[PDB]
Amino acid sequence: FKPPPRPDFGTSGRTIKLQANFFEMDIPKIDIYHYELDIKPEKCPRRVNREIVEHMVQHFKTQIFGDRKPVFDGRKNLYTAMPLPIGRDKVELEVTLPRIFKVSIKWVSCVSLQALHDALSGRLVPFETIQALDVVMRHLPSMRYTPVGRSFFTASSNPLGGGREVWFGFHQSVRPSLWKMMLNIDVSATAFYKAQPVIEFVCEVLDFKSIEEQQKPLTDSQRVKFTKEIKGLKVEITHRKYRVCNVTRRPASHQTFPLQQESGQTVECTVAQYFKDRHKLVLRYPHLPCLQVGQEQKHTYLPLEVCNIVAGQRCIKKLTDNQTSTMIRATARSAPDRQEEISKLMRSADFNTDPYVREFGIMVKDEMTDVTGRVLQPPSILYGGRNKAIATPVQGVWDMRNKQFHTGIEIKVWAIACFAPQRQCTEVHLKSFTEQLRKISRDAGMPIQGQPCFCKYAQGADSVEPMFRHLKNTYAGLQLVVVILPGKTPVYAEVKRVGDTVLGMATQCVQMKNVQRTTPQTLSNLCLKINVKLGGVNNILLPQGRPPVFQQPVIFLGADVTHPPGKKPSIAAVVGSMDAHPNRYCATVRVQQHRQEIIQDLAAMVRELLIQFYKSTRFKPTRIIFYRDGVSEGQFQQVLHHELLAIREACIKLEKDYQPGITFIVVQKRHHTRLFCTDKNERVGKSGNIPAGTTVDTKITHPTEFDFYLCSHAGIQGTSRPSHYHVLWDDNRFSSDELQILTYQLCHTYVRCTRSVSIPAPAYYAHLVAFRARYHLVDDHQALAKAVQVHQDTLRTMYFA
RNA sequence: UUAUCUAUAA
Ligand SMILES: [Mg+2]
Repeated sequence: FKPPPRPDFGTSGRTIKLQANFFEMDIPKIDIYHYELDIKPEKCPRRVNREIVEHMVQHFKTQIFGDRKPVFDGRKNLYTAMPLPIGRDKVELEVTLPRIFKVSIKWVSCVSLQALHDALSGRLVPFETIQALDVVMRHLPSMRYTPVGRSFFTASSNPLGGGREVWFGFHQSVRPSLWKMMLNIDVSATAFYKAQPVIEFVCEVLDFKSIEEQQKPLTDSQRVKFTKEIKGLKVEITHRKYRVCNVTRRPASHQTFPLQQESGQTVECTVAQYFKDRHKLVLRYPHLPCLQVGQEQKHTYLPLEVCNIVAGQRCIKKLTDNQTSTMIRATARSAPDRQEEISKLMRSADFNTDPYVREFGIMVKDEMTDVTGRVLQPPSILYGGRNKAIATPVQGVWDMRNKQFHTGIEIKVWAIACFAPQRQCTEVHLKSFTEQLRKISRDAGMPIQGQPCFCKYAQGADSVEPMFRHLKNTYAGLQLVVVILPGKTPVYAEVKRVGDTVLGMATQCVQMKNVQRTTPQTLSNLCLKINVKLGGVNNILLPQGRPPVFQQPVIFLGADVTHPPGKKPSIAAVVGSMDAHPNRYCATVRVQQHRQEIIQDLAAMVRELLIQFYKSTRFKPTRIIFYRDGVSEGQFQQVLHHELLAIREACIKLEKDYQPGITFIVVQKRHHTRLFCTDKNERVGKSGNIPAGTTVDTKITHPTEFDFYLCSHAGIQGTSRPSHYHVLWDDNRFSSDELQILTYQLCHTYVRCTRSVSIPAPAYYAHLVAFRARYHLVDDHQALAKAVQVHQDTLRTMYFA
């Protein structure tokens, strides 16, 4: 129900000077006065509400507001530094924008900043005081810029193509820490739609240099693709803003709507004819479809050539792989560069001269908060083979030179299925690919003996299943099927569907480009995946170098939900460790309500995993460590309540007497906390990021509760994101050190690479499982749940790697 | 689909 208090502060690891993008706030101990606004109409967007309030204050300066500078959240909440002269009697006013709005205002409450001050000093926090402050800090930026969630953006020019742009901006949030309010400031970038004529948008989306080419009506594929892009976007009439709900199938010349004549009789009129009569405009592109806008009942159709994409619309739909890359490149920058850009932003913002921030007596320090971090020692990684070598991670990285798998699978029989045309992937490549792959495999401790028992070409996803059917029936003890692919193909989804859910055969895909040109590291990394799919153990944590939680049987869980890019379900995935290393993880997966973050059927999934744990280890875990992927800030209270109880329920419906301690940990990567090295000698790599294993549980952390930051990974590009961990529940009474080290060591058990990853393997695996479930669904609730279900032989292994 | 990190999420 309520999160546990911080048990202690960590002492493990060597100290390191850090700077966080948290700026200390000096806040008065006054009382803010909270007024409620009811504006009619009641569903105008926040910007309209803000200008209504802006004009309202200036208009009623004489008798109401005077010299005061109130702040406003854009909805119903308005705050003042000192009380307005109306006591508590509601007041009805009328505001005029260039049209009329009835605005009532009644005093509702006071917000004590003193109540916050001591909430920051024991007294185990008022969310409403934090919200009031938040409204003060972001009142001026809300008028000045384009707000998006907790961020602000403006147009600077930076195209991603396909009618999209990169706008730069910043995140802003007011955050509690011990003995201070903090202002979290980070630079940000996000995708926006270009403000352009829809015609040009059609060109960029359909790759037209000129609308003049394509002088004919769109194909069906052209049309609906254009539909998916513009659908839901707002357009404006050059001639009034509208919401596009659909694109017509018919061209403007033949698309019709019911038009009532003066006789009262309605007749079907074409869009082209209507615009010719009513607006005296002859359509230049009548062969193109129309935009359906507003309520569908209204039959409102707009020609493309009279519409512009409305400025300031953030792109939410998934970017193409190239759009993503261009965005990554344009936004990525080293830790020092980011640290400087934040500084510039602080100078530029200049919060101390902000009238509203001044009005409420607030002050913001221009220096980044100094924080002492602790670089935890990494675990040793025990390999096997003849050598039994131990790897010592350096900078969150290690390798397999002169090392062999803990338990390497001795592969004897295996097949190859190449879906690339031999025109590009001749038998030359396959046999050299095989030769190089085996030498690396020999060295890896997972030796592939003998040439592949089977190697054929094939094409089309239509041929996967029968080809796979053939293989399992004709080759005894067939261990692996190496599939080769061209590029992005639906064959992949089919290969995984048949392989994971139907026949239960281990399949390893690889692209044609990688087939042609093989490097040892790429091959070695490919062997990492292959070995675990066949039930091998690449490596394990050094058993003696483990936290004491492993003293008694324990299961490690990872949970996450992947959401669709309407009417498609979200997919919940929960993985569970099946041994004491811990290496092997069993997956559970559930389809559920569209965009529901809460794992509905979690109790059944935990039950299932506890059974499998017992079946694998003959032990019932005395402790359940639950790493839950990040959740929306309101949803924390919702998630904790349903899912913590679901976990308890699983234990009880298993046995009345079964009651293991649960540790519920939310792991967040989606925040804007950035940590920088104070001393340049501590910078790692070209990106100059903090070293792997850096842990912060002081200064910027929660005043009462048990949370910490842990940057477990090496920062390769841009600025690192230290994963935030928040313990919402802990029966096991973990110390700070043991939990932090446990978490850090679990980040070294990720089998797809010999590096410490940014989150613990369980959480990462959960994401892989949920993501793999999408591909299983590519081909009605009963059917979907079934299509997601994995083959029971496959369920043993980590097929998702 | 070798892999981590990385910016979003009328
Ligand atoms: Mg998630």
